[PDB]
Amino acid sequence: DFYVSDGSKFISQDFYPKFSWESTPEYAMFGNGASLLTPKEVEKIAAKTDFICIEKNHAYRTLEFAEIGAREEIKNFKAIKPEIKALYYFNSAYAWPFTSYNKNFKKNKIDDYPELKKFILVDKTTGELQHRNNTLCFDVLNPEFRTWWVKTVAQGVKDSGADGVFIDQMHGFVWLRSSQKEEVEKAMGEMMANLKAAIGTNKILLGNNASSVKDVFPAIDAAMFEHYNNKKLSKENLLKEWGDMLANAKAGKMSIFRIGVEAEKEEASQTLIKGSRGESLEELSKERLEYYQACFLIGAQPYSYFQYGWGWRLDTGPLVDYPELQKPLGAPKGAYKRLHENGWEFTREFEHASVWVDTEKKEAKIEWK
Repeated sequence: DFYVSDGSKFISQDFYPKFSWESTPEYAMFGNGASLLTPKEVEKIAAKTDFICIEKNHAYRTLEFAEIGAREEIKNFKAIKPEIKALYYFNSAYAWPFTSYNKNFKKNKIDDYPELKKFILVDKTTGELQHRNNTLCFDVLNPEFRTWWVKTVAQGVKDSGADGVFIDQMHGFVWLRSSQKEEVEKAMGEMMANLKAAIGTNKILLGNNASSVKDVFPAIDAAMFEHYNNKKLSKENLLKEWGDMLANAKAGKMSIFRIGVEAEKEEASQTLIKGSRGESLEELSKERLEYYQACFLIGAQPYSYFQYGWGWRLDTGPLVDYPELQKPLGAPKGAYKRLHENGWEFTREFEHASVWVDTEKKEAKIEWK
């Protein structure tokens, strides 16, 4: 059903990804800086999802540039599953130097490209470029950067053949110029609208954490809830996000409800390193799947999708067998119910499942029919 949880109907556009309530709708987003996906790995992802996104550095160590890695996976996935949608990635804020477009944003090259260096925020006290681990910061207030950036994102979508682009970061480093908050907010909304215009009319623009970003919302076809800290996972914020998923639905937009269990900062993953940390995170994702699956299902709308794992890499979720995500679900039988008044237990029913979740005590049961 295209029915929204308030009885209104969803009106998809022709260029949206495939959607069905047959099992839990899934979005996969991943990269491996080391290499491209093997034959069998493309098959595993493709049988899991009709809607995927290639990450910021994919295969750039072996194909030189991340948009080439993207291009390889668009080709590979479209070959086996023609109806799949594959999104490119680009950050509006951090000048990650993994594409050809951003290759000069490093300490060794940037002084050789003064025209690109003027796009970056400078520390006023030292006169040095601001950075985070030597990754530089775009300045959305600079109109010349915004023009470059839109043209640059369009280039990467066109070269990779992707069906759209995931745009990461909405904040424009407002904390570095908080007196100019309203200007930054407006400038980022203007960037995103100009990008939507420059992109082909069949391209999906996904704004990360943009569902409530007032100036960016009108530009995007899709938004992600990234759940990157415990505040985003709080019982109060989840309640709000189910409301935001409804509003996204009513506006004709797609929602990605993303959970990575590394954001829990659980105690089991305390002082662990390398593969031992990955083993613990995998085992936590398995133990937590029913809870987080239930959290998505309480707010799920048409053209909303679930992404699960413990990171952003090929090896942190996309290749993991979560059999509950393959169980028959069916169309929701209306909107979730708040069990109580003031309590944090919520239920909802689907054709082939019953869902209960307690977002205070962090418990769930999905009864499969």
